[PDB]
Amino acid sequence: TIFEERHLKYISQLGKGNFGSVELCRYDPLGDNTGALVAVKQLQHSGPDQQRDFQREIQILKALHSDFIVKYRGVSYLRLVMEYLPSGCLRDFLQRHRARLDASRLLLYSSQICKGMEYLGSRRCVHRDLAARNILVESEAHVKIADFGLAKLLPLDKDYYVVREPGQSPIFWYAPESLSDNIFSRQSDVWSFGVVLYELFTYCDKSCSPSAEFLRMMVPALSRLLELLEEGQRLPAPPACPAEVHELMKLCWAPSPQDRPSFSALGPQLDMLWSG
Ligand SMILES: C[C@H](NC(=O)c1c[nH]c2ncc(C3CC3)nc12)C(C)(C)C
Ligand SMILES: NC(=O)Nc1ccccc1
Repeated sequence: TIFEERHLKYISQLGKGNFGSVELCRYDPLGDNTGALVAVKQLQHSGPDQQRDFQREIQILKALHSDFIVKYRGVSYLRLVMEYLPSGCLRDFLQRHRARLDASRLLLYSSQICKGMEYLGSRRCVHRDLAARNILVESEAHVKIADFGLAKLLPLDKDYYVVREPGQSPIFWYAPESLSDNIFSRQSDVWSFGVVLYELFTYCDKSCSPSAEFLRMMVPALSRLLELLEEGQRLPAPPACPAEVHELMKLCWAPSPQDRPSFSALGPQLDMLWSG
């Protein structure tokens, strides 16, 4: 669980976001290039706010044990060591393998993401940044939730979180209560999950992406988006989307957070659709 920095060999950049980077490294204590590959997250900001957030991120991921959550491996002293999943993010996987993945497969991914989120909720963890770009592909038939950089643990007596600073994620995954009042909860995660369902069933095609649809539907973008959503406007059924899948999307997009189904309620429904 403790990795020596001298043994972590830099290979390439895997991603960035906020004030951290993820690097592909080889953990190579023999120094002969035979060591295993790992993904390593580090900060680039000395600011105590970020460092405290990163410390919290590590504690959260360390305590998460799920087949559907990216595996914590350890730390180096400053760096968070995780498993490396070469298939990359689901967003890119969907775009690339579009012609191989049928509706059953998409429903399988949906079910696995749902189960991870059900576990996350059981730990009082709000993810806050659920999106296909933050889901990793373990194999053809196995996805895992990643990117816990914005994740928060809910106090025992409170089921929601209010953030001071404005969000920095693409605005089309945010629940209306997050857009308007910076309110995040397990139910705003459900809203975002609705958008993930949309991404899955569009195969993250750019031309019908959440952004592309908003520019079509048409004063600040965030205010406009809030208005559209308040009016009851929603993303359209993806091309060839099963009706039942689209219905579940719309339920995830219930305007009031209390009217959205829970992940535990969504799970059996997705399993039923996958079997059917
Ligand atoms: C860069 C982040 N990646 C990670 O934290 C990762 C943890 N293990 C990984 N394995 C592969 C990848 C390829 C997609 C680059 N990313 C990660 C994010 C979740 C946003 C894709
Ligand atoms: N949840 C949802 O429907 N979001 C949305 C609506 C219109 C345009 C872009 C995104």
